[PDB]
Amino acid sequence: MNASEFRRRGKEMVDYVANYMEGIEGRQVYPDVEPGYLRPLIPAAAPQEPDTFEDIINDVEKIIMPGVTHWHSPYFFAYFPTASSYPAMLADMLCGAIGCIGFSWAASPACTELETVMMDWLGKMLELPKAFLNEKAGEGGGVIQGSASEATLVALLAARTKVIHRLQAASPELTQAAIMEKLVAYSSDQAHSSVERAGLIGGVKLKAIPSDGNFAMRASALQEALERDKAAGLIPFFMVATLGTTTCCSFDNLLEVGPICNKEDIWLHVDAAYAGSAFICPEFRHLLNGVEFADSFNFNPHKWLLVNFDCSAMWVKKRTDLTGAFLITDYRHWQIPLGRRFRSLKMWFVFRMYGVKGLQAYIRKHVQLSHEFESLVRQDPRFEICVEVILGLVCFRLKGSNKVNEALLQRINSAKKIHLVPCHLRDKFVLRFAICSRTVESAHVQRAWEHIKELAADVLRAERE
Amino acid sequence: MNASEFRRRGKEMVDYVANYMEGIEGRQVYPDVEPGYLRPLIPAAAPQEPDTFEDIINDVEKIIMPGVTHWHSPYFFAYFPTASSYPAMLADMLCGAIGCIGFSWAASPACTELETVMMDWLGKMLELPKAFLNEKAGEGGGVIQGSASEATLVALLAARTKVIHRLQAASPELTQAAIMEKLVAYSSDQAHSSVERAGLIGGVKLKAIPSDGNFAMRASALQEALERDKAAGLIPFFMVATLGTTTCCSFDNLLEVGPICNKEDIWLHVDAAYAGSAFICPEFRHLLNGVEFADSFNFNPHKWLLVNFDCSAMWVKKRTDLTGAFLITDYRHWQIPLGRRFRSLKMWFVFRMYGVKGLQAYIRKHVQLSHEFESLVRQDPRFEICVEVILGLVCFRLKGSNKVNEALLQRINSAKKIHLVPCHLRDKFVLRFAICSRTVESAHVQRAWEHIKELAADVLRAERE
Ligand SMILES: *Cc1c(COP(=O)(O)O)cnc(C)c1O
Ligand SMILES: *Cc1c(COP(=O)(O)O)cnc(C)c1O
Repeated sequence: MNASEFRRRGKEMVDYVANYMEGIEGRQVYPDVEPGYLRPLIPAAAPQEPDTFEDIINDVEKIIMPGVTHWHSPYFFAYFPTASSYPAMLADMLCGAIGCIGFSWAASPACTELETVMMDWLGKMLELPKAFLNEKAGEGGGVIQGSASEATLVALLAARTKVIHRLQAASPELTQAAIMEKLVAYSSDQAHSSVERAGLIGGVKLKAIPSDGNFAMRASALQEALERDKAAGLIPFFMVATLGTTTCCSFDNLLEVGPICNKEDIWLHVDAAYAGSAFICPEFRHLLNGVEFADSFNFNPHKWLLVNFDCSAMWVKKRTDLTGAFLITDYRHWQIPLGRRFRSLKMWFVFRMYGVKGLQAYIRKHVQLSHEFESLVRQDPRFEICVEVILGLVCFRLKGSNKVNEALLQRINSAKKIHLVPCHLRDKFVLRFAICSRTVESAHVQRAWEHIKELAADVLRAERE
Repeated sequence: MNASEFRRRGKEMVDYVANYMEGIEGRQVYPDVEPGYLRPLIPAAAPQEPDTFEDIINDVEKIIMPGVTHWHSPYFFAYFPTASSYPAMLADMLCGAIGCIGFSWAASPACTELETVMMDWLGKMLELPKAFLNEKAGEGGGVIQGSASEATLVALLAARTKVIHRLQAASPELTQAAIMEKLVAYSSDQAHSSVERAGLIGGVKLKAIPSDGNFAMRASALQEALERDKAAGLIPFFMVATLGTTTCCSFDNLLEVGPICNKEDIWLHVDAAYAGSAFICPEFRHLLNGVEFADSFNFNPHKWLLVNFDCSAMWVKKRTDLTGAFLITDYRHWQIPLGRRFRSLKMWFVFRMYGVKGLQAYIRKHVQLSHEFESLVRQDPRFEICVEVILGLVCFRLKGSNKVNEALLQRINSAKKIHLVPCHLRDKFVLRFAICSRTVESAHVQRAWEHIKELAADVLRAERE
């Protein structure tokens, strides 16, 4: 394929993408296929001679789309939003066209320099402490990571290297392994599974801090764990505090946990993968208070800031600590892989084509829609809200047994009109309602609640009986 | 931005991308900017109100392009090729449009099922042993990784988990840490830096095996290292054998190293990140002989098989060993991150729009151009070829001191007409000539050699004098 043919097919793909987005409300949000549906529908071997673009696009509609879960359907209310905007799509096309692998400054200077400036743009939009920004010769700085899960692993590896060096400085005869079986990392009992995966990769123990009634990490529970583990010979070295937990969008108390981590010499990493995008709005910035005590901070523009995956933004106070784990000219020692693509183009395009006010309006509309769903639930005494509604998530359930709530969820996902997922809060089975699609409106939320209300009546009938 | 506006701007971006590719030979391949050039040229903060698409695209030409190293210029001869094809670009546009995060089967069934079938397509194109393919209920299988560096880390973590479990089964009182300071991994002295990074992340020792006269790992050097380290109390557990080393495109001997790794219970990972694409051609498949002894095999379609980054293909013999490190319905335990995008669409589009024969012709043209450059060097007795030319890489130098070769390289990269990078073979400073661009032709290679020949005369003058 040459560029002349790409001129034709590329514009045809633009129309196909726009057609799919304009009719996405006509798609069943969750598929009806079963595992293994795809292999019988395509050949067992690659074609020796080429297929036509018409044949391929037909297969996308006939064979791929039936097995697609439409994350950007307005009726997708599962997990958390993922980003989809046309400015990011346009930058992605340019990113693949330039096609550089910026493992070094020389590999493409703009690939590294634009990223550093965009991380300062974003840091200033969130009003981060100046110690996190790279501008003005500061020792801190920011990098794009592939994911928040990778960002958490990177912070743990930097913390592990730092504590090993400190411990061996105090005791030069101490081996890295003898240190290894004493290190312990901490996170909330509401922490994302990325923390457990990072502890396993890094080869250190991980313990969960019990959350309070609001599912937040507090000073008293942390001090109680430190007292026990330090007496047992464990060495606390790393902490993941979460702002906007995956379970119920709760918030660990940084003003309490921060000073404790500092005095204990515990590397404090803040996981705000979903909630972080809201901190560009002044009415939510107070939820970030205490980040000045953190050693690293991370959130996902590819969740709630319209920058298509992959784009996770991570800042650190000391870049030298980051480079220990394997003005800013190179990002090799900031990430797990060595290669990387021109991902900052997506941030640049999104920030410029929306503006700060356009992004703020997008956040506030989603939070407003969240409170609209919460208001509907609060009008039905058969239901209860389990956690305070702050951002684009509502955790609710039928009053009574978990069995009746497991049955309501099964009916919802069986009808395949809307899609949501549950969680477990202590021993309580809880349903989640997450505002996800960029194009979701009040009408979609209202229809979703009517569907939930109807199915709950059928479920409540079947259990009394 | 709505879909109607994307219809206009998306087609405008298609024309901009096609224009850039059609005029890429008019671009200076390596930039003249210095580190820090970008920040003074764009504002210090994001715009509050949106900018226009016209303003942004103008900034791409005025401000971004001067700091771009054009990897797809025909005169880019550095490192190794990276993939850029229009079928992959078209699939990338669709990938971002579907916009699913396939961390689970339910997150989008097609995102996982197409990947498994495409890895069987690719495995059959390389004529891998059936134990690596997923088709027909085999215990093996393949996954797309973000990079070969990440693929090497994943194999090391699986090997580490497996040997820890085996050692603790034989000695139940043995701690994971006591095992940790005895584990040792191996690689060639020509190994990519990804291996050293994986050893540091995994927390294990890494030793280099001395290469032979052809810079290949051999049985005798491996047996000598095993004899020394086993006597010292180290426990060999992981080996990275390289097919197509980054330094000189040498090949470790799998027929010798494979059986040794098997009998020593050493997990054998084969790193063929660049060379692997050539193994779809029958005349090169013999270079892969011995992969039947490997526990995991990896190569990069995003290097030499026209599938735009990111796309690294990894196969394993036992998926259960892979899932230990944190029919095929989930890929969470095959990779470092949890989230992932619909990357298999790029493989599907490239394989179908080119066909196996189209990809074979692309490989053979590059190798033919490599031998054309080698032939020119072999006509000049002032130069020498240091390693046998097999694929798209030629390692050459002026006969004499390293200083005269360091000077020739500095003149080449200072003239900014072509771009290449050097290596070190033992104590010898060596220049690399890599066939990279998809659109490179004989005329480009011939002009590059004339440039090198001219600058070598100037350099040889300045040193005798
Ligand atoms: C989504 C989420 C993650 C996962 O991040 P990815 O970028 O998908 O790896 C981690 N932590 C929290 C709190 C999240 O919401
Ligand atoms: C390029 C290369 C790598 C690097 O792989 P990435 O996908 O860039 O991480 C590793 N090993 C070899 C042999 C390579 O050629």
